[PDB]
Amino acid sequence: RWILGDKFDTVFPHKGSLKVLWESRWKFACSKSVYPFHDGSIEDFEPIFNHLISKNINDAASDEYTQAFLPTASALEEKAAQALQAGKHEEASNLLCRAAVVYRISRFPYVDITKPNSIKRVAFERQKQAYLKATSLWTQPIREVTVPHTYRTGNDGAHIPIYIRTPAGADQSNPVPIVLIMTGLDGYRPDNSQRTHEILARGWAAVVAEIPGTADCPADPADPASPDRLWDSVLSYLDQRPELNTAKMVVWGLSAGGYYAIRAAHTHRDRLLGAIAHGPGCHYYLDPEWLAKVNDHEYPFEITAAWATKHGYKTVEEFVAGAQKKFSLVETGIVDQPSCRLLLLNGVDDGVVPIEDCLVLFEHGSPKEGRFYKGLPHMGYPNSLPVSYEWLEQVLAS
Repeated sequence: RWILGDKFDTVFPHKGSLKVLWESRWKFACSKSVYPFHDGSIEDFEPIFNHLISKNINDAASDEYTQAFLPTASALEEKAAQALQAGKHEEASNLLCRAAVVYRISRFPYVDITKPNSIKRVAFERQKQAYLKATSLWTQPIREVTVPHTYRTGNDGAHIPIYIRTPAGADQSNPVPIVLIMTGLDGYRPDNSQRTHEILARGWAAVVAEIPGTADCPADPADPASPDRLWDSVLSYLDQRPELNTAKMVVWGLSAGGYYAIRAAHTHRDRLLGAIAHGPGCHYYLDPEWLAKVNDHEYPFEITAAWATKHGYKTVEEFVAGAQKKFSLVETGIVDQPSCRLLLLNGVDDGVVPIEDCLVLFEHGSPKEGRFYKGLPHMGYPNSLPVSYEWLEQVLAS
């Protein structure tokens, strides 16, 4: 029934097995310092996973998982403090970034927005402190701004914390183009260092914002219109920043963020030059037949429980029963209007969100742009990264 084909029915070997996840995929991702271990070091993680494997800890959602990481993170923070005392700012920055990645993996896959005392929430708070300390030592530092949510209605929160990083020389005399990153289910505002490096290297500002039902996003997760109000507040803030050119602005949605990049490409088409949706869902990812097997594929742990919470559902049963008709950009008719240029990037063999969620968008509204990677799973990494920048260069060309 799916382009994924027979692999749809494959039970992936790492399912319910942190040992297999580590030994077959994550050890190598960590070794290579690529997602989700970007900015990280194997020396920090090998001892932690050896501990988790020896204790037969498999449930990432358990406190036994999260607490295994915390002493290592603390040790790196103290090493950074010692480095900083000796005036070794580069070493201190690198150590704090390493602590941030340890916190990041400790809170994989999802900070429960309904559990403010959860150890994963504690880990995320410590990650943000360590990350801001690390990036304060950068020549072009990442600054946090709490954007007042002027467009808030109903159950929306009051505050939108975003990261902003501006290139050397960014001035009101010649305002710079903006790339706004919309983060995902397991990646939040501190998880995008290399993207900010690449954006700044091309003379652009990087802005990072979390999506509804995640991290510190104030958007009502249960209101499908809540992201529209969120981007109204964020874009209106960026409009008033003298050194940022909102006339040359592209949105970049990562994984769960892809949905929001697609949506904003339609809802905010007159305020964006372009959108990139990286491994996006928009319709078929919420199909009950797809949700029936989504936990058996390449995502490191069970995803449906996290998805239920992120979509504002009190139970997984309600999510599976109701989500598609409520949130599908196809079912709700969001796709039946024009959009700014929209680049769709994914692996054809995505088992997290179906490649059909890219393909369906060519049958609605404006022409879409796409590159889909044969035989590759969710996000199509590493192949899908370089083309992102080639496209951004074309769209933001002077």
